[PDB]
Amino acid sequence: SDLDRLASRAAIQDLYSDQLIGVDKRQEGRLASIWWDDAEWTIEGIGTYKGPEGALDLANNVLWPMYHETIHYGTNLRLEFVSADKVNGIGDVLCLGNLVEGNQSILIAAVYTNEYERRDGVWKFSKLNGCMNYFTPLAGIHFAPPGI
Amino acid sequence: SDLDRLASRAAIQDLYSDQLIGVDKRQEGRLASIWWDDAEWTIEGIGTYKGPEGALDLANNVLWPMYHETIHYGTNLRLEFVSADKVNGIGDVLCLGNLVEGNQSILIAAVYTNEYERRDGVWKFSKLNGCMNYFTPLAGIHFAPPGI
Amino acid sequence: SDLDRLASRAAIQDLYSDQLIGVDKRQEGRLASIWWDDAEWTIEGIGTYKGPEGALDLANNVLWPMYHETIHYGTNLRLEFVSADKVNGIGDVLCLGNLVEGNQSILIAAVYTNEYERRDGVWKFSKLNGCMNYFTPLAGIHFAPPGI
Repeated sequence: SDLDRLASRAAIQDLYSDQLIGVDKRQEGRLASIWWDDAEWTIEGIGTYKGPEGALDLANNVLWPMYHETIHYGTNLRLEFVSADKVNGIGDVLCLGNLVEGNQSILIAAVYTNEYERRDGVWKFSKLNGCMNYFTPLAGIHFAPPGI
Repeated sequence: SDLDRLASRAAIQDLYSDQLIGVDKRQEGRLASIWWDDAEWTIEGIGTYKGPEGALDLANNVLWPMYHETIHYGTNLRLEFVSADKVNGIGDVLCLGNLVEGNQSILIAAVYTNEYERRDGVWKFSKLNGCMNYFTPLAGIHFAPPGI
Repeated sequence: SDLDRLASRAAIQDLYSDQLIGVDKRQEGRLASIWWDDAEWTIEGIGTYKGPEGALDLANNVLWPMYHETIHYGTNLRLEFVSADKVNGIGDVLCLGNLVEGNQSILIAAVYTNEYERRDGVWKFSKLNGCMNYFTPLAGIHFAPPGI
């Protein structure tokens, strides 16, 4: 469980990246496969959804229909092993995006508070808790592609 | 190839960081040593350059002469092993900088699509593909050092 | 020292994250436990402080009383092993925050230049050197929580 330790770390960094990538590239597959069935994704000011079912439900009915596109930058994944099978973790995340509402470009700073769990040697999200530290629409800036 | 796996991961995260660092700190050495000779660096809206030769050619003739300075923030490196010797990968990258043109401060959000390859136990870039999601000059902000 | 290598890497990424987290979540514990006693934290334009004593002294007497809150995004941690016991490293870091002064929202781009050292199999900061590349107060933006 010292090699095994490094292995878990890897496993989870991919899970964390995959949470983010699956929201930005809107990939249902990637996104649904990271949650244990009793997992809870909570986003402050939205609500709690449970399981991959609920994860996909939030993606399709709230997140994706709210923003033309988003990009989440995830850093500082700081893990703490409670047992070789349960991990808690923080990440700071920066997100840029265009709201459908008013066609607005906005900046979210968030802190994600996580819980990971192993079952049959396989690692998945137990709980993800999103907390928005900053929500700031940018006055005289609109994020656009290079061809406008 | 389970320890060997973690090793490759490390190897590549350094390659990815080195791509970025070598553009921001303008270090020819660091930058030239990460490309296999038949590698292609493609940056949408600029062109494709092949090999370390071409990598250094773009650095000196387009990138560096265009910006007074840049800083690239690289996150979410998500690897997929196709064989113990070929890897595909995404990273989201945030870049801040001053264009020589109009002395403008600008923000690029990019997505990099990568291909890594091992030869004689050593890892290098096979293909890097840059795609700019956001190109936004900032209206009333100029990034400056603290001493202005 | 090939498994041992990957282990050190992990050890330090946590140290690096912990530097940042302990400044943003203002956690004295987390912050004090990462410095060898003869370590130097230098922040250009502020000064040098040495040891955990000095680290906590800067936190409580300069950093924390200057900003209502900060969030540091740390990426590109690029390590170089000088011996299996001394490492040098760069990281690029992005920081957002509200200054108490004028209740201003500002953006710091920094480059951190680090030195790590092992003693009795345990890894700690030897030297951290902060250099601010950008210090830019944002004209018509104030970072706020979502409830304002």
